[PDB]
Amino acid sequence: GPGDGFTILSSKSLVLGQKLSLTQSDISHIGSMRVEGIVHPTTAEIDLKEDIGKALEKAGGKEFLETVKELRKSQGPLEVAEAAVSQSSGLAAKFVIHCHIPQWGSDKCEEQLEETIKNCLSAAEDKKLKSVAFPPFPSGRNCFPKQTAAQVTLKAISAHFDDSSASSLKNVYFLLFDSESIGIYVQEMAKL
Repeated sequence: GPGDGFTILSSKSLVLGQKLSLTQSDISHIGSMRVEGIVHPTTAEIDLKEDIGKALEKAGGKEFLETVKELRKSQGPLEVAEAAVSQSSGLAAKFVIHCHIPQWGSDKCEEQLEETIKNCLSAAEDKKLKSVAFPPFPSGRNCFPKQTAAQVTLKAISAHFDDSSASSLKNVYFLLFDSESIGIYVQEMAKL
C-alpha cells in the first residue's frame, strides 16, 4: 500500500479487478507515498506554483526542477490533454506524470478532461507502472467544480481499463485532503 502516513478511506474494485482507493494524507508527506507514478496537474508550461507542484518540487529538490526545466524545452508547451513523464529520483514514486488540464468552461472541456485522465493512464502503462496516484485538481478562477471533476475522472478510469489491452496498473489512488472532497468522491464512486 501507500504506507505510513496514508489512510485508505474507501475502496472499489472494477470489473477487471483494478482497485480504486480513496486515501488521505498531509500534502507534506507526498514524496514518501509508496506509489509508482504520481500525477501532476499543470499548465502548458508545466509550472510548479500550485500546492502539489510545490510539494513535489520540495521533495524532489534540484534534480527534479532540473528534470522539469529540461522537459519544457524537450517537449512542451504541453497541448491540452497531453501528459509527459519526469523521472523522479528522490521520491518513492518512479515517475511524475505531468498533464495539461483544460480550463472549466472551454469547448467540450469535460471530454478533454477525460482524454487527459486517459493520457495519464496511457503514460503510466507505457512505463509499466503497477500503481498511480491522482492528487486533487486545482480550484479557483477557471477550475472544474469538484463534483464534475470527480465524476469525469472516475468515468475516464473505468472506460480506460475497458479499452486498454494488458494494463500493468492494478491500483489507482485518489489523494484527498479535505472532508468535502472526500465526501464527493464517495458519492460518485457509489454510482457503480
